[PDB]
Amino acid sequence: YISETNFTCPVDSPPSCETYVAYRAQSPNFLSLSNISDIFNLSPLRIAKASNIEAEDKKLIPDQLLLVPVTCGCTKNHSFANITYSIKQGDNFFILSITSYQNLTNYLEFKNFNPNLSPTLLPLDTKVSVPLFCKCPSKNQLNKGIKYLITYVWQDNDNVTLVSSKFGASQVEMLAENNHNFTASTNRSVLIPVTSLPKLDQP
Ligand SMILES: *[C@@H]1O[C@H](CO)[C@@H](O[C@@H]2O[C@H](CO)[C@@H](O[C@@H]3O[C@H](CO)[C@@H](O)[C@H](O[C@H]4O[C@H](CO)[C@@H](O)[C@H](O)[C@@H]4O)[C@@H]3O)[C@H](O)[C@H]2NC(C)=O)[C@H](O)[C@H]1NC(C)=O
Ligand SMILES: *[C@@H]1O[C@H](CO)[C@@H](O[C@@H]2O[C@H](CO)[C@@H](O[C@@H]3O[C@H](CO)[C@@H](O)[C@H](O)[C@@H]3O)[C@H](O)[C@H]2NC(C)=O)[C@H](O)[C@H]1NC(C)=O
Ligand SMILES: *[C@@H]1O[C@H](CO)[C@@H](O[C@@H]2O[C@H](CO)[C@@H](O)[C@H](O)[C@H]2NC(C)=O)[C@H](O)[C@H]1NC(C)=O
Ligand SMILES: *[C@@H]1O[C@H](CO)[C@@H](O[C@@H]2O[C@H](CO)[C@@H](O)[C@H](O)[C@H]2NC(C)=O)[C@H](O)[C@H]1NC(C)=O
Ligand SMILES: *[C@@H]1O[C@H](CO)[C@@H](O)[C@H](O)[C@H]1NC(C)=O
Ligand SMILES: *[C@@H]1O[C@H](CO)[C@@H](O)[C@H](O)[C@H]1NC(C)=O
Repeated sequence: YISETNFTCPVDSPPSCETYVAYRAQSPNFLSLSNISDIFNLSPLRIAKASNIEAEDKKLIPDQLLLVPVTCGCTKNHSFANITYSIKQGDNFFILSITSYQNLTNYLEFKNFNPNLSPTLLPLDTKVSVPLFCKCPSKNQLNKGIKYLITYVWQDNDNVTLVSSKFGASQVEMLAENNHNFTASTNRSVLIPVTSLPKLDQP
């Protein structure tokens, strides 16, 4: 569980909020909003309206950035988004972590979220609980403009200026929530504190 960002719950705030998760359209199997919505249990309209997308049915581009609505809850001082998912042929907790859910979750947390189920083999159409990293804003963050801490998987050769510009987030606010140089969080989930849902650049 190497990730230089603490997803621990808030002491100041409520323990159950509504926030967003940053998803990237993926190469073979995740180029439509309907396909991405199938693993988050919601309509592709909500994803389109959150990602600031005009055409809901418009095919997506690899590494196109989306925003997925999510309900963040606190479980054992740690906060996750409990998401139900039906097992398909060839699925396992590990592969789901690094492909379908693109490193917005751990195999370890995925496993601990389903302690009585098996990670490697599991029958078809059996439902599992995918835990996605998220966090509710501290009351000190709620005092200022901050209303969402958006979960974002730090990509390779990303930087603070680039990320904060896409989301319209304050860098100092961003680094206060993470407190690291982002030198060891590649393909790991970090937090973008925004004041409002950003208008993304879309084709
Ligand atoms: C989530 O984060 C994980 C890191 O924890 C990240 O894992 C990476 O996945 C890719 C793809 O599965 C791995 O890339 C492979 O690297 C090996 C050597 O390390 C290569 O041999 C592979 O080469 C090719 O193999 C095929 C031919 O046999 C080709 O047809 C194919 O196109 C491959 O290019 C391949 O490059 C990478 O090693 C891991 N890295 C780690 C540290 O595990 C994963 O990509 C992240 N997921 C997302 C969605 O971002
Ligand atoms: C959304 O996701 C689904 C599944 O995750 C994707 O379905 C896949 O679609 C391709 C073609 O688009 C299928 O390939 C086909 O294989 C059959 C043989 O089974 C062949 O006869 C066809 O000519 C074609 O090559 C693939 O099987 C299918 N996968 C599954 C599991 O059904 C779909 O493409 C995704 N769509 C988007 C927009 O991302
Ligand atoms: C994640 O959510 C699922 C439901 O969406 C939880 O499972 C349910 O738990 C209640 C509590 O008694 C049961 O009545 C339901 O039958 C369960 N549904 C199932 C198992 O599909 C699950 O407990 C949640 N996980 C965590 C870690 O909070
Ligand atoms: C983060 O994930 C990316 C894949 O999205 C990894 O990039 C791949 O790395 C392997 C090994 O060098 C190459 O064979 C692939 O061609 C790379 N994919 C590209 C360039 O699109 C990257 O290595 C991962 N980084 C970490 C730290 O895990
Ligand atoms: C969590 O906060 C503490 C306080 O310094 C420290 O362990 C670290 O900065 C954070 N954790 C990680 C994995 O960065
Ligand atoms: C973004 O930051 C990385 C280092 O984290 C750097 O290598 C890259 O050149 C930067 N890109 C831009 C456009 O400044």
